Amino acid sequence: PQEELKLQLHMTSTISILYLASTHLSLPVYTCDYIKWICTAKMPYFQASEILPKSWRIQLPNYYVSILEGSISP
DNA sequence: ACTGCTTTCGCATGAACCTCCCAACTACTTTTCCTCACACTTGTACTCCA
Repeated sequence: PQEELKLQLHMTSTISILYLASTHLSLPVYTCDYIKWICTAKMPYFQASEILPKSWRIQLPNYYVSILEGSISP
């Protein structure tokens, strides 16, 4: 319900839904072949809030823009 | 009586204040997000004691 929805999205989600598309396609890429392509600054997991939108940034509140960049690693 | 004691007055034109706020960079909060390992049971393992 839109009344107090509290949607559960994190940067751990956008890798997890990117891992499941790899096993339905039956790919040899894994979470060792994801954490080696994100912590080596290859696909934009880290620092995503700050450089990606460039026009949609400013009206987003402070705790929401905190979650969308690559804050920690999982 | 007479002084001091006033009072108008001027060659013609050109022109020649102060407190509070918005500063600047510090620091110490806000605005709700995500991420989970913790309490008592219960079921299942391999002992038991009569």
